[PDB]
Amino acid sequence: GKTYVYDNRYWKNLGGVIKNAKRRKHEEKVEREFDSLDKYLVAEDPFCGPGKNQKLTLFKEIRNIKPDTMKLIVNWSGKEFLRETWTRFMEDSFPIVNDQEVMDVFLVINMRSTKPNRCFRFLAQHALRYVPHEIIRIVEPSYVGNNEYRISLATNSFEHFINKPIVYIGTDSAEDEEVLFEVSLVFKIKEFAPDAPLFSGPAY
Amino acid sequence: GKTYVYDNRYWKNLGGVIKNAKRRKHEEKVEREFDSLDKYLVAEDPFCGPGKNQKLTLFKEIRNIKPDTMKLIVNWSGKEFLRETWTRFMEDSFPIVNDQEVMDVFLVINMRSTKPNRCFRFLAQHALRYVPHEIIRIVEPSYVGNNEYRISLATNSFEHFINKPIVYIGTDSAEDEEVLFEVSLVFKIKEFAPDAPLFSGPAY
Amino acid sequence: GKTYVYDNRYWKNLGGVIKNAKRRKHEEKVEREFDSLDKYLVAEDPFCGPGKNQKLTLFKEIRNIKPDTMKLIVNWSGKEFLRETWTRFMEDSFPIVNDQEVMDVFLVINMRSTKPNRCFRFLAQHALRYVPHEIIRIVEPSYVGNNEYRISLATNSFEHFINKPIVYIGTDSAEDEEVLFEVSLVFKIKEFAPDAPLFSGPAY
Amino acid sequence: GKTYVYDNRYWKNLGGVIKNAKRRKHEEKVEREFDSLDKYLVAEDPFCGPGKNQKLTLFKEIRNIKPDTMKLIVNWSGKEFLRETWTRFMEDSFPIVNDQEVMDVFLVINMRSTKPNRCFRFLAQHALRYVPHEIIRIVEPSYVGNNEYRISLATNSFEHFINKPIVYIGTDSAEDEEVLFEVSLVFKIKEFAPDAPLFSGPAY
Amino acid sequence: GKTYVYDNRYWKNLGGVIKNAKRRKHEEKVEREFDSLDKYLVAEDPFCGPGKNQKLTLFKEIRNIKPDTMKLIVNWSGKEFLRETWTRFMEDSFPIVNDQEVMDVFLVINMRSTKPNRCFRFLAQHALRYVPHEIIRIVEPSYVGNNEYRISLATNSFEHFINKPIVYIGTDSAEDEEVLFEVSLVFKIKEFAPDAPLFSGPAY
Amino acid sequence: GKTYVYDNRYWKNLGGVIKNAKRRKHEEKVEREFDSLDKYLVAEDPFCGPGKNQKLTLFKEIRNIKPDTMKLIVNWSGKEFLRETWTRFMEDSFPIVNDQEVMDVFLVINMRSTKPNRCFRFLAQHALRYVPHEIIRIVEPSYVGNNEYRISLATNSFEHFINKPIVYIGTDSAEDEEVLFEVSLVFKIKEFAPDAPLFSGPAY
Amino acid sequence: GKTYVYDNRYWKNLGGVIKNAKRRKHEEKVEREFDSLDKYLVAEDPFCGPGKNQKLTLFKEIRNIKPDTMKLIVNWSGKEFLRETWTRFMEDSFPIVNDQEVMDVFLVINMRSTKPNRCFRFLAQHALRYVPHEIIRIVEPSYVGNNEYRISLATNSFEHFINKPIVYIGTDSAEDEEVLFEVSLVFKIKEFAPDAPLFSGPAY
Amino acid sequence: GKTYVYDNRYWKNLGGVIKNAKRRKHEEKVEREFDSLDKYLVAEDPFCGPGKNQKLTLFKEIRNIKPDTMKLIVNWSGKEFLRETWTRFMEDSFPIVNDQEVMDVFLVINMRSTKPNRCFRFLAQHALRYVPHEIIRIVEPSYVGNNEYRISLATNSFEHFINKPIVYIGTDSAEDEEVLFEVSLVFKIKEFAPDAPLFSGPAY
Amino acid sequence: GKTYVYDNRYWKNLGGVIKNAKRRKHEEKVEREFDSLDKYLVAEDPFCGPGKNQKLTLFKEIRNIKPDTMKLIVNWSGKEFLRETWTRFMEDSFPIVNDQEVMDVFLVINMRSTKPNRCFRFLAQHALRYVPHEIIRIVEPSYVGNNEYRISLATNSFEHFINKPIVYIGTDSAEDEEVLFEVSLVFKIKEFAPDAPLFSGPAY
Amino acid sequence: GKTYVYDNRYWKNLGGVIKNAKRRKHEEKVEREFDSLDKYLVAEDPFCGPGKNQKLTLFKEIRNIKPDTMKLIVNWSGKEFLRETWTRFMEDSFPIVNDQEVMDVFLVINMRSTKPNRCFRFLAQHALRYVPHEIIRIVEPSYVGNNEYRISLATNSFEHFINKPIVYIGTDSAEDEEVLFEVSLVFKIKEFAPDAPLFSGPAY
Repeated sequence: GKTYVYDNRYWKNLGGVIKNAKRRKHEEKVEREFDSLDKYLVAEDPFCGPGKNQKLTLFKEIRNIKPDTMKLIVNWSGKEFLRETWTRFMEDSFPIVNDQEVMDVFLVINMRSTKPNRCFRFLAQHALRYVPHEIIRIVEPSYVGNNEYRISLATNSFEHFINKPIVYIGTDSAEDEEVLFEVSLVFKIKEFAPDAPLFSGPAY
Repeated sequence: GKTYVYDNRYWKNLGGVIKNAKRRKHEEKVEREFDSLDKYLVAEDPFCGPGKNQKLTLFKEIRNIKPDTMKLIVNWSGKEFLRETWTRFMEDSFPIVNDQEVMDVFLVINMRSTKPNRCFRFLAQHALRYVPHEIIRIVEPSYVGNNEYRISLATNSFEHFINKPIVYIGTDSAEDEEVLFEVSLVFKIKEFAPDAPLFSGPAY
Repeated sequence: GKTYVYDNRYWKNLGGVIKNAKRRKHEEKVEREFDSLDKYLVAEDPFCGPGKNQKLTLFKEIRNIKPDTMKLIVNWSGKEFLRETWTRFMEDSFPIVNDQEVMDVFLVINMRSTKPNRCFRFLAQHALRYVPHEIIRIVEPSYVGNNEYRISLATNSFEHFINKPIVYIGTDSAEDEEVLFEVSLVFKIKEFAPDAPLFSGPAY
Repeated sequence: GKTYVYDNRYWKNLGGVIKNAKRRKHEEKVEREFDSLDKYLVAEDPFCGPGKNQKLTLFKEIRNIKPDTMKLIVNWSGKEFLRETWTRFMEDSFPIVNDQEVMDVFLVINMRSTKPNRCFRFLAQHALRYVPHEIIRIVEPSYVGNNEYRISLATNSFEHFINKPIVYIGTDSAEDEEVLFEVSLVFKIKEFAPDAPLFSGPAY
Repeated sequence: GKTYVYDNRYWKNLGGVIKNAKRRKHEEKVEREFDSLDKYLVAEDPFCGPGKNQKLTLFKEIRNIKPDTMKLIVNWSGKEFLRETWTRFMEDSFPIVNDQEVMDVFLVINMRSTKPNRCFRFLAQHALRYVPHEIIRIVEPSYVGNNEYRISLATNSFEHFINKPIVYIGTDSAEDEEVLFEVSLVFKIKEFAPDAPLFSGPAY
Repeated sequence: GKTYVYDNRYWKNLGGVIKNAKRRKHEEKVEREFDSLDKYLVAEDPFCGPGKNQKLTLFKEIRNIKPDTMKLIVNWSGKEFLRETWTRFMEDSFPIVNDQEVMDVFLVINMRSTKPNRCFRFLAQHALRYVPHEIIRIVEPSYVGNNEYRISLATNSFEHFINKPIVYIGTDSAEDEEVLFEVSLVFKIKEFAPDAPLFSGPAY
Repeated sequence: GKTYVYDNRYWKNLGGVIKNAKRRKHEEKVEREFDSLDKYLVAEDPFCGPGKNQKLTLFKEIRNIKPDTMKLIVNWSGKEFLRETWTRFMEDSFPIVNDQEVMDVFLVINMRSTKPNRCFRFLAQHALRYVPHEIIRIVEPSYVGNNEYRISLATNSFEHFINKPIVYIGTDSAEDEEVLFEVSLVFKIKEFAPDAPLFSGPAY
Repeated sequence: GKTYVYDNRYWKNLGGVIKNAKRRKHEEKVEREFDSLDKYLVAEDPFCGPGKNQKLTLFKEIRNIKPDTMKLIVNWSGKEFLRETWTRFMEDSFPIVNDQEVMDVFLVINMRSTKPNRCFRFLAQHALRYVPHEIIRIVEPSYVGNNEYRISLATNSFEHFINKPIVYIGTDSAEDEEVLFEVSLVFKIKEFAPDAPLFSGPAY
Repeated sequence: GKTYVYDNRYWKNLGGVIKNAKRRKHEEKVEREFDSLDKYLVAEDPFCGPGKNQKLTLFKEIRNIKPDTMKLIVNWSGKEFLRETWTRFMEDSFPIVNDQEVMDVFLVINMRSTKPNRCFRFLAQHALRYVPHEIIRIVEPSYVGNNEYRISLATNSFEHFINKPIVYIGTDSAEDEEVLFEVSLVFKIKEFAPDAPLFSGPAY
Repeated sequence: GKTYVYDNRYWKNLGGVIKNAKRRKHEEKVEREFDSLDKYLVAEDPFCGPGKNQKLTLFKEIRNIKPDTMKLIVNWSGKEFLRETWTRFMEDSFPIVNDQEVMDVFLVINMRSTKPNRCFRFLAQHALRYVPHEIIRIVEPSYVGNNEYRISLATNSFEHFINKPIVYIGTDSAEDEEVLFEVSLVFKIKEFAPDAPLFSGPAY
């Protein structure tokens, strides 16, 4: 909306005028509700939150899950979990260019039905520890939101790094369900890249 | 609302979070209405609008007004209107310090009942011209908004300036009403004061 | 609602009581919106506004208008416009009884389709000036609100008065439209009739 | 909102214009509801109603009230009730200056817990009559609105005046409650004071 | 909603948090309406109000009522009304155990159609007085709310008690209606039962 | 929605039927509000209104504006304003093909910050007149709607045409602001182009 | 709302301007609902639908109907139904002027209580066929909407035409009801009247 | 929304949490309304309903229709209607590959004005029968929804098939209207195509 | 809602049809709000969340709490806290059948007034550590939601297990309050029970 | 609202009566939504939460921040961070009177523009660890809520205490911004002050 002048008389667009007056009528009762809600905090979703996301997809797996049960998705020994974590991270990352901090590593389980027209929810339980059972019964599980369960797990060579998370998935289905799993390690990276360019040798 | 950090996890106040989400739900349908209203303009009230207000109060007057009639409020000759305008303006204004433009001069009629507990509206009619009638009948008058009728009227000595507005007021009352009038000239002044200070002599 | 008295106890009608309490709940947020809207002004429609209306109907005319064009409605010379204005005004007005002021003269064009079941809008353009074109093309016209275009045009004998407005009308139609026009001069009269009676001769 | 005049064109404030139009849209369906409610009456609260209030505070009293019971608050004989009424009224009132009518006398019981953080309601029962019981059981009592029970009770010397209300209070509490009582006589006075001044002797 | 503690961080249930914030947004405009309504009073329904209800059913009666008329329901002489009142009250009440006050006696008329699928309202009129007419015409009657008309009527032997209310009922029906009546005396009793037990003789 | 016929029975689409019935429920209370609003008028925005727009961009300019001050944007003498107006208009327009009327000429000032992330409003004042001050103090300015101030300013050779508007701009900022200005003359042209084609010579 | 012109400035009525802007805000979400409802059809009421209505009233009848039963309303043999249909139709219709088609014939039963102040609904059942029972019990009847049951029944002399519908009505009443019946044949006529006048002999 | 795990604590997205809680507040009162509406049925639009649509466009036609009249659109004899139906169907359909059922044949009349800017509705009447009148008067017609009237009409060679619908269209216009018609036969086909492929000869 | 077929015409229940159309009108603006809220997370209540609840009730205790103070609820030494935790857990749990993980142990304080009709809130403070004070003053306490404060505390014999939490509770009351406490250890158990049955010896 | 008694009839204020009835109409659907929201928890803001706040302001600092970059705010070595923490805490705190627990220490960064009329948001990133870069590029930062970033950092002499947090701040601005920083350590103190007075020596 603009300002017009016609012989020392000032003129404004009608829309802008009605908008400004309605903005005074609309603008503190909601602010009182928000001010009381401000005494409390919510955590930011890590994948939408600060730091880079780095999804290292480890494998795919298929399991046929019986009703009221859960099947073991991953059974690595501590050394194998560390070998896979180090190897996949370093192979993907190299060269590690800047000073960086690994904020967290999430063991992410993506799950989907191998068959269409199926209506059920996913149930999960993990343990951060020993040979676990392949099949367990469902007891007060975690109800998976959508198709993803995200577990926070909190060098030169793998040997120098050396010098285990387990997950069960079931469904609330009354029939056997064939489920396709995709297991990944999602690293949260805080990169400290200087405001300095890359020069071809020699510099200057 | 602030940002908290607890072991690489980010936290925001609940109120601010709900406010931002509701701000997305609330924010274009009203903008469509305003965009069509923007094809038209409204004039700014001059007394609330640009330029200074300078109210030169001329006189007070009392008239007893009969139903269906209007009484003449001011009967100056052209020369007397000019004498009063020049004299009151210059006496009040002097010294006229800066380059200025008289944007307009309003002949303002403020009116009120001399008696309380009276419920009626004011009716007005003016002419920019001859000896007018003292009392006229009411014919398609202007209905005064509140108690004020504001008429836009569009040197060294008064003689150098030389080298008339009339107003009628009535009421919609069914009984005689005694009305107190206050007549003023409200000048709209556009002042062009330089960004320069006032120094005592000699300057610098 | 009335007031009853039963043995020093006072009684009021239930409706009036609920109305007064709801009047306190209903009565300032809207006033804030109106107070901001009060910084701006709107003009009063002249025909609904102060002063008398005097519609001097001049003529009727029929034109067949082609799509994307406008036809000239009136082609009087300056002298003919003045002859018609003076003659129609004085013939209708005489005797002019009181002191009066011609506030304005509107050249009013009333237009209608000569055929029913037609759905289109009227388009107009005027000039206050030379022989104009009979037919022009439509270029950024004025969209007529309803069926009327109202143009503000801002003595003893016609000779003593001596001692031109042109109008084009088109439609937004995709077919030829036959339009009936009624052209009038609407005078806005500010009458100053004294509060004095008419007496048969001799007075008193 | 005012009325401006610019070259025979009339102008009004936008807010006032929108307010008047919305006042036509808002203003009879509610009036139909109120008109039916007007077939019935409500009594005016006497303390908020006509006539003066004159609160003669008689005494304070503390009682420990057991659950499901009520304790007697006042046990005056008829003569003592009359002695206290006459004495307190005349001592406070003298000189009785004008012609006046005692519209009513209310025996008012104000009650409060002597302890904070107590949540219960007060229960009451009176009799207008004999030695009453000190403690009664609660049977269909009056539930006291807030902390006050107000009972309408409908000369030269006390002897010339000669020539009883009882009250029980309990609570809906499940524990013993210690209650502080304040008992008063609230007179409703209709004063007939002439429109005549007070002069020092001699008058005129 | 509870309070959780996790490593010096405090946690509250989300529902309780949203409820408390909305309680601040919801909580004084309605209180302004209620505060004005508080200048007036309403009477408590006596049967729902303080004191015991004691319904002494006297008789049943059937009358065939013609349109625009009312039939006399009860025609006792003053002595018979008193005999029936005393006898029914004392027979039902004995033994009268405690000090009690008869707050009021209501003559209650319960009425119903002896036939189903009838749609009409009941009309009533009483007199507190002589042999009344059996059949009267309807003139500005009381419109009975539902099926009940409740009239407030404001010892050792009946002889010692010695040492009349009449009622008409009609309908707004355009046909004859057969109506079954049930007439009762509803006593409102204020019982003053001491907080003292009943002991078998001898006490203590 | 269509019309079906099945054995002399007529059928219509359910949506159209519900739409027509809801159109009767929705369609006069709002019309009462609009009818009262129709006693007043609004001006059409000239750039969105009738007649062609012809923006002759004159120059760009940069000024660093101090808080509480305004800088002079244009300082042409009367002859230079006329030279620039005539030259830019004729150079752009030639050949002027049809009979046309210059409805108005707007001196348009477009303004923007040369720096991003600045939050302030523009303030303006003009004069239609002498050497004005370069820098003035802000006194009751016009608050610019958005980034544009539009001033209505109300032949063979420039010599034959012969035979000034000034503008100040400031900001409501508390710091110095560097502002880029674009100054243009926006002509409003009423073109009277005949419904006649352009033919190559010779015609017919 | 009209269009005013004041010195090349265009003006429109405020009401029309606000109405057009609100028409943009109000006008597709409801259209989505109607578009889905348009996948389905509703039949037009035949009496409100195409073709003429011709109500041939046959007779009146009174029946006293017992609760939970229905009484036979019409007991014509096939020949009597045809005699009455042909005779009433031809007597009323003659002369049959144009080519016409009998779209349908409805056997219409209008029913009302002979007594006022009765509240019940009508129940119906028909058969298109033998001597039916006079009185049947009610078994899953048709609940009559209001007071009408409308049954679609799908020449020179009656003999040339030659060369039966039965109806039961009951009520949901718990008492005997006396019902007045009006039985009619409502013909739906599709008239094919040419666009040709009626001339007195001889034509032309 | 997903599920996060941080040191045996479970976490869900705030949006999903608020959505699930609001889904409990929103979800039976509307179901009660729908349950009562479920006692009734609506027919599916046949062109949007089951079975294939096969539009065999027969011809175009133009008629000038006088006010209050209808013109005959199609005048085929029974044999010509059958010849055109058989020929157009078989020519378009051949080869008829599968077992199929002709569910219905609709005689569809599409109508439009040959001129723009016309505002009127279409009126229709058909007969399933003789030489009809070319022009009839309008008597209780069918009001066409939009521009389409759809009439349900309920072998080796045409001779083997052997071994009539008429339609009138008018308008509600007060002037003559020139209307363009498009007449088609829309077949509703229920195709029974086996789940078997098409093989080139020889199969297998 | 079902599907009916009547002579190749398809029919659906009216309720289902209106429900489906309203489902299109109701179903994305709320989803935008939820999508922004999904950038944040909320923790699941542990007692309503995954894993079993095991409430080991330790003791009951009564304390009389003075205003503005808190009393120590539990004063075990580190060894006594461990003895009680181990003993109560193992006595209740044995036999521990499956592989299980103690997700957390909550020290739960349930508190209630020993007296009814008391209105106050509970205040709490704990320390995870030394002989604490029996009575402390209230300084920025935790306001207990309802009546429960839940503190997360984060083998063969007790000796093998070997080879302290303190809590204060106060009230916001202005009087001394006698409070009954119930102290428990609520274990969160993640049970890994195989999908294997229990067999009587010998198995198979 | 109170309780009045007039001749055994009970009376209550109209407002209180309407309020109680509306309280029954208003009071469980919202409780269902809150009950589902109660399955989840929110953390209390620590500065608004339990325990004392103790803001030890360390220093002020000014940085000119380039777009898309962040500047290092604090570069203390581990020993300097500990020296400053210990010294500022002990100097302010002494004498430490009661048994107290340091619940947490927040490194708080308050930031503001040194210039007014700037519109941008603050971006932050920290590390809890080595010489960091002075200037880094912005990569998935934390968006600061308002002007504060609050980092939880989770004796006799400083030597006895002995026997590092880094922060970067940038803006989302497209220009260089000069930012004033205020860095503080906010301690959360849980004070255990006994309910015991301070006596002058000797006590008692």
